[PDB]
Amino acid sequence: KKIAVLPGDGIGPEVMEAAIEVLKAVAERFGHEFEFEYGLIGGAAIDEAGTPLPEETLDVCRGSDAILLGAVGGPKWDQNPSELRPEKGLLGIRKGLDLFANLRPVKVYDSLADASPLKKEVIEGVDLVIVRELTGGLYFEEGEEAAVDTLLYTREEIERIIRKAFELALTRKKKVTSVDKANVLESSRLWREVAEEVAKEYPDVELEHMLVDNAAMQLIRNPRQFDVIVTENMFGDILSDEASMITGSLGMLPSASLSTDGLGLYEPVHGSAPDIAGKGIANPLATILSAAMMLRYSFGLEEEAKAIEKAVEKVLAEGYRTADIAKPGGKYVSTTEMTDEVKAAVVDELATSAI
Amino acid sequence: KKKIAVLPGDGIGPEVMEAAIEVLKAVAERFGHEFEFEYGLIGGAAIDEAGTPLPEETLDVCRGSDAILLGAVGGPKWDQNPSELRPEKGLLGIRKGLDLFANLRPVKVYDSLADASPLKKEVIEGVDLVIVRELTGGLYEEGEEAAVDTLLYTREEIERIIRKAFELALTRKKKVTSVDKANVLESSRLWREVAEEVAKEYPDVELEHMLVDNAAMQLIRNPRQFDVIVTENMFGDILSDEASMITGSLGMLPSASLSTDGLGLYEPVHGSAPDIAGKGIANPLATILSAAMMLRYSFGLEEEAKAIEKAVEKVLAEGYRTADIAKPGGKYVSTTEMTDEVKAAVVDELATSAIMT
Repeated sequence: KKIAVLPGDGIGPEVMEAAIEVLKAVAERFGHEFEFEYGLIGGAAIDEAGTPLPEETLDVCRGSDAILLGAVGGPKWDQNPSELRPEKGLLGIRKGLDLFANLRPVKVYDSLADASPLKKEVIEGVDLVIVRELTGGLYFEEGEEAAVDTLLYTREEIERIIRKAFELALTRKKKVTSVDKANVLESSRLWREVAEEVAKEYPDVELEHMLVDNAAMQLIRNPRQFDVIVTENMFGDILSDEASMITGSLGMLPSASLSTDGLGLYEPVHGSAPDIAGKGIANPLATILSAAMMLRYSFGLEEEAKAIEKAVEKVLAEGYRTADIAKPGGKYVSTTEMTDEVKAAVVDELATSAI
Repeated sequence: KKKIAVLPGDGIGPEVMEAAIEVLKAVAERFGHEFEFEYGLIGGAAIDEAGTPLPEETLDVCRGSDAILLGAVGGPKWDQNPSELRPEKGLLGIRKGLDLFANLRPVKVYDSLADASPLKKEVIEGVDLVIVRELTGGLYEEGEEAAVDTLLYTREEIERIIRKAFELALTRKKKVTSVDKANVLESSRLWREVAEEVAKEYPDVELEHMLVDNAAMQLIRNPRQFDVIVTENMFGDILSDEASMITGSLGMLPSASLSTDGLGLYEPVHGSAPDIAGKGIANPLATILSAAMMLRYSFGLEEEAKAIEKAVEKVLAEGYRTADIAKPGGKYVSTTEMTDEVKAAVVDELATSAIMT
């Protein structure tokens, strides 16, 4: 099984090395090994060569069973962008790879039910996933006296995504919140109809319709009501970023993006935090937890996945924190500390231990 | 002698309306002036009592007035049998009707209630912010194979909305957060351009640009940062609704909407709440606080506004709470026991001596 690793820049290279370290450990214990191929992306791909996303690399992803991405973006490329070169990169990966589904899981750790800006009374039990359409809806001269944007969805597109939403619900709490603005948007009338059409092929799953703005109130008022939420390209952008606050440190969260044909790209939701890069103290868990995702959805290796979720779970229950999830004043570990500890947790949950 | 269009509607609309009305009726007496109140049918009560969800007759009356107060619309009766041609949403029929462009949803948390919200007290205690929302532009056959929505913005629409935003920031904390998607949206590339260009006209107001996805985060991680938020139709709808939670309950929240010429419609953000209609448990403060902004914006009467606002602030500081702002097991009051208590706080705040003076 061949894997596409792309650290990028900032702490990208750091949290990537961290992820791969945890990864390697689990596979050597489990029988199989992996071939790793390395590629530039964004700032590193703008420097050492031409485009934010080189052809030279795009194909290495294409010839590989999964992709691990770190981060991109920086000050260096904030002034002197050209608005065609600064970071993403990512779009280009998305469109270049026919990735249609975005999967952002949010399960709050008991360990951590006090990190959020929200009250522990509300965040304690939440474990939900936002499933986001990536191909349709919006997107894909100073002085103009007017501007236009076209929101275009196809019935294929919607159907393709809502199905993933039900597939996932089946492995979870068998409930799908479908979020549309169907009291105003042509595309949303379509969405909700596509929705009820599929509801029928999974009679054992609850489908509810939620208006996009309600959704936003309920994500802070009562995220425990949610299992799976499926939504259109823009909304998903907004709701992901909102739901992300439920847990508090973007440093926890992982994301997967999946292709029409089942190719995967896995990455941490957190940006590049370029200040902190080089001082070995970025929280490696998200990228780590991401490789767990990869394990699950790219290769069906469920146990090798649970192995990490189970590990990470404990290390935090021990009360290990990195900078970001540390209480104020609380003691915190470095990246390799965190890393090495997560390793330790897996070996100990893979034992003999008679006597 | 200044005319007011009054639009109760359904659910608890009339309930809360009648509340807000009394408070208003009082202040005027204490203050000399008096108000004429023409009553109108709207929503379900217009579908029932005369055919159309928004009779032209009423529309005409809103036109011949100086300000509009609306309660709420919606209910099971027309949740089924909608037609999507009359589901008690002539609320839009009013937006376009009198060319409302500016929606204002203020959010300032009473310390009484820093623990009434889903968000931690630490985070929500300072906040006092307005989301200003563009109402005219932007967004807006089973079996079909595809769908399209056009998002249309004209430079005028935007100039106008970014203006009332700065105009407001001046009377507040001189900050404006312009919220767009300038990295993917065409309408937003234009949006920014207009705000940069208007900001030059106000060098004593801070301009910041913020992407919407961020904004959604920032509203819950650090809502204190915000003074004025100005944004587009859809974004503004989502962000409004997200930030509503920061106070906690909707029963606490007023909204105004303005026209080009400056006609005003003040309504509570909270919905029909059909389940508790007639049962005098509804929180009338929002609707009241709305009639307050009405005094401010539609009639320049700043003291009469401050009169209501602080009167309300008191009744909270005291310990009064209705069903929705009560922590559980704590005691709450009825609509009228809420209304009356507020009426009292206007008279004693119109006390004018300190064993002295």
